[PDB]
Amino acid sequence: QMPSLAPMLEKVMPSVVSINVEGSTTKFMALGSGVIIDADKGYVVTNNHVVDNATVIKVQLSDGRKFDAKMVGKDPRSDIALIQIQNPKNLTAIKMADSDALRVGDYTVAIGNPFGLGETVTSGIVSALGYENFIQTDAAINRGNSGGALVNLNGELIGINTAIIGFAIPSNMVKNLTSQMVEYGQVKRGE
Amino acid sequence: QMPSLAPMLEKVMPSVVSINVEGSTTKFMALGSGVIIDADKGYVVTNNHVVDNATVIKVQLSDGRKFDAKMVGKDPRSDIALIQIQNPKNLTAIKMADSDALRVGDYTVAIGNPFGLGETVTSGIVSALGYENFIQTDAAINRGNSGGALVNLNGELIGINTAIIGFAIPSNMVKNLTSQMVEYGQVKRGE
Amino acid sequence: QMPSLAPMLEKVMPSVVSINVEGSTTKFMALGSGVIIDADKGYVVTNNHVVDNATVIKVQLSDGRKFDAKMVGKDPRSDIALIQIQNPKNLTAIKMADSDALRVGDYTVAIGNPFGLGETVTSGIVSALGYENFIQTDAAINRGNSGGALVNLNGELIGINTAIIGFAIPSNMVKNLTSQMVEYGQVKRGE
Ligand SMILES: *P(=O)(OC(C)C)OC(C)C
Ligand SMILES: *P(=O)(OC(C)C)OC(C)C
Ligand SMILES: *P(=O)(OC(C)C)OC(C)C
Repeated sequence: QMPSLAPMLEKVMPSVVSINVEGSTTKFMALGSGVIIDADKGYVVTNNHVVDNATVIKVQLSDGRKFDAKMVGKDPRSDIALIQIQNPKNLTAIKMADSDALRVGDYTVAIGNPFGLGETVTSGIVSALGYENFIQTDAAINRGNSGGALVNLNGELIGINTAIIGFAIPSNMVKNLTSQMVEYGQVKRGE
Repeated sequence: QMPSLAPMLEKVMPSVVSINVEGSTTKFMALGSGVIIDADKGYVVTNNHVVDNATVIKVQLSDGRKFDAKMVGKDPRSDIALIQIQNPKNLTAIKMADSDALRVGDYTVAIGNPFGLGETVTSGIVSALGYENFIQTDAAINRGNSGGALVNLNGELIGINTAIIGFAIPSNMVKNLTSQMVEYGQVKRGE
Repeated sequence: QMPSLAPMLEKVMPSVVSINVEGSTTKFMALGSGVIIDADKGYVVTNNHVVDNATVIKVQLSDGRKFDAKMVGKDPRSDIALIQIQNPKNLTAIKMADSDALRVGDYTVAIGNPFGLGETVTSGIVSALGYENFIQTDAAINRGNSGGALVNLNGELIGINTAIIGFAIPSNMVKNLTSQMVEYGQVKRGE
């Protein structure tokens, strides 16, 4: 009856996972949110500040299924990391959108795991586009605990939220980075 | 012409009252917001942290009419209290909605009395549903001064905002609690 | 395809300029946002806390064109000041709306220059209307760096944001003040 984001979120959530890290750096237990970017390979994109110095990475799908995961790549620069699910089965990958098509007045939605109690959704608009970090929005407060996905009304990934209003690495940037991790195990800066 | 919440708020506001407390605890003057939950009896639901240790409770309707009120019940647990208007006349009660029907992407509106200058309205969506406190939303910042009603687009009460993003006791929870106060003068926990 | 404020913002932005001050008070470099209120005269309205104690005022249009500007009036009271562009050419003035027509549930948009990296847009609704400062909204957080324009869905100026949720001097108030500066070089309080 009344307008709601519930419908689209019902399509997106299956791509959003929750991360539980147990590493060290001379214990230490961090926790975060992630997005399945490749269903067959089980490629989950996330914040580097969550999986950094991890000994054990655990992933849980919105349906409640739990999996193990391993690091495949990371980049302190953008706070973007890539993990891979162990024995992935029946996974749903988010569809990425063309960041370049983003306009400021655009409505965005941020999904995350701020307390480890599950997923939290917030809304806003694109505040600024083209300090650093390509995307800025009021849809996600600048929290060192707020990462996760940045999605548009069509439920497509426009960016990944990170900590330094909020800043997110735009999806095109994320595609380029992560894929670069898959092939090189790391992101090679240019010249 | 342009979309606005003004229309629905014009229907809801008559159910929203403003509370002015004057108690003690060995003066002390607190102030808050409330919602008329029963028009005939003049049952106004509110935050316990506002009416706690009250000697004198005063209520003012959005039309400007002032009334006296007495405590009927309270519950430190959920920050929910119930007061009753003295000699209530021509009152409007809010219609409660089924909390269980709540979905995250849902739009919500919070109404309150943050400065004693009148009512303040803010909007957001249901961030999280099923730490504690059943409802979480970005429509009301986590303020020890922000309580009041949590309403949906149809102008129905979905919860009462309280202090520990924001957390609200869902309406079904509120119904159960308050009614329990009416009959027992207090809320009896289970086993 | 999807609803967005981008269309209307595309019409409004040309009226929004960015201010760069270089004054003193025994250097000192401040920066802010402004709104072209008169295209022929090049009258730009802004916050007093930005142009106060200015030796040099510089303005840059959203298209990138830069201009010099001089003070014509100011008012510490409301944090409203008026500057005039030197040799103004092909300027666009914002259309002001009737503040008196404002209702609380109304959607608003705030435009500003919080970091000097360009314009930042945020959205919200009118929280409170009729402490001080006529307009209150969640569309602009209470920031000593957040000033700029307060606009409605039709892209009309309903107020100017200022620092003391957010507070803005309503447009009618702004019209009265600024015009009073043009004629008297200052705002003469009444009796
Ligand atoms: P975050 O900026 O905010 C939580 C702390 C409520 O946004 C998340 C949902 C990505
Ligand atoms: P609160 O969380 O915020 C005020 C301090 C602006 O929300 C009220 C309107 C319930
Ligand atoms: P401000 O209250 O917020 C920035 C600090 C993000 O709003 C501006 C855009 C007027």
